[PDB]
Amino acid sequence: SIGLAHNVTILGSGETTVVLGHGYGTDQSVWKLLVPYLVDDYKVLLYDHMGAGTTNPDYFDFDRYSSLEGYSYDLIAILEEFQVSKCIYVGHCMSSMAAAVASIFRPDLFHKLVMISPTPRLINTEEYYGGFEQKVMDETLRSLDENFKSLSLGTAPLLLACDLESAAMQEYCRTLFNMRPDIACCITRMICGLDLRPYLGHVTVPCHIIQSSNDIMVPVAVGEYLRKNLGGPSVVEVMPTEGHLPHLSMPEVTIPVVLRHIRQDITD
Repeated sequence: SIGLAHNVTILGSGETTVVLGHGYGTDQSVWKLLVPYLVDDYKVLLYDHMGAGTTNPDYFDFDRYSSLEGYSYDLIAILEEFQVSKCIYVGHCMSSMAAAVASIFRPDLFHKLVMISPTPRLINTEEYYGGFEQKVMDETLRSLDENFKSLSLGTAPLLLACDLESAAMQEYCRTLFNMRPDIACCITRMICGLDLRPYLGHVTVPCHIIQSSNDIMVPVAVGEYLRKNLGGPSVVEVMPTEGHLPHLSMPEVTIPVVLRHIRQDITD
């Protein structure tokens, strides 16, 4: 079953289901500090996206997972398998964008989207600043495969905004390097090539955008942009955190913020 292949875990109890979708380089273990604050009030569904190191490499389709849509379609199937409707979806980076795309096709499945550090496009254009220049990205990606570990280690302290020897770093690297190398490179290239901007106006479910004040992968203005271009109601909350995985590195600040967005609707 697709849910078995995605390591679906179900906990808690309640009329409303919260779905937790981890971001690049992590797995559902990233949510371990949030869960205790949900278990008494909600049913919670956790899953691993295909290609996480905890998933079977034989199920990784390099054609489907070279664009984000494959993840969105897979998300729908998982929610259907466990008969999940009008969920509160909480995602980090790519998973939040995957859910946003999914919600265009199946708005019935989503009550709201809570999005940690989302970005619809990394590469800069004349009109849009994503934080990365095409010609530099082209050089970096040309030698990505042979340099995956060294490039990833070398950048991770600034990506996470924490020291190379920190507990948060050790945890991130544990899951990042759990991915099979070819799979990791495929997912990395997919993220680097994202352009979800054409979808945004067609997203109508409520979106809660949670950002760090400084994130090398998400310029702070991307949050304000998300608000201006999403088709439904949205809220933007910039936190006094640094780093792209503030739920991992700064949970004392980030968990209370995430909880507020889960618990409090901006509609009805």
